[PDB]
Amino acid sequence: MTEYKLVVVGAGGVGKSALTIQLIQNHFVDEYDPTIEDSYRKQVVIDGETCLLDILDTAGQYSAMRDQYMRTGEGFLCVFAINNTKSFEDIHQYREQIKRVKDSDDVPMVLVGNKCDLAARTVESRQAQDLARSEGIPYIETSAKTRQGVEDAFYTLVREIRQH
Ligand SMILES: Nc1nc2c(ncn2[C@@H]2O[C@H](COP(=O)(O)OP(=O)(O)NP(=O)(O)O)[C@@H](O)[C@H]2O)c(=O)[nH]1
Ligand SMILES: [Mg+2]
Ligand SMILES: [Mg+2]
Repeated sequence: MTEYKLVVVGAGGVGKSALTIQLIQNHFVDEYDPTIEDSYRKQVVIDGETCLLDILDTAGQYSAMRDQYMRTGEGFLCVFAINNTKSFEDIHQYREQIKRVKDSDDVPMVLVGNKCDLAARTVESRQAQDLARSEGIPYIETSAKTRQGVEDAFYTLVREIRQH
């Protein structure tokens, strides 16, 4: 079957793992558990097509160790947290590193604003929007906790790969 090589990147603690675990294991981790590098492979049906999601869950903490997984990566979830301004700034750097490593500014990518269940927001949707719009990528807000937007985000990425 068709495989889609997805890579989840972003600053430490933004909820990259929680997002992936919600998608694959239908629950919210709700705990401290930093990632080194984890891989999930799940057979799904998206828009009637059987496919294998091969998802790489990466470290927000291993910078030269990033090139290799960006090289093979097919599409990228670029995650920040809407209560964490710094993480939104960092996500600029992730995108630039992906573009550089892959020698392309045409790599399938979704900008993800996670933790949208939290009231104490510090990153307005509008600024994330403008940034996404500027870069030619979709913007989707998620809550790994309530599952809001989680399938939207991952499936949109898959469709962005099919549309490439
Ligand atoms: N309220 C809320 N908390 C979330 C959400 N996603 C993750 N968290 C919480 O935020 C923390 C970080 O989650 P985690 O998934 O480990 O982040 P990460 O980006 O994978 N971290 P790392 O880069 O170190 O692997 C945990 O306490 C987790 O339960 C979310 O959507 N909402
Ligand atoms: Mg993690
Ligand atoms: Mg559930």
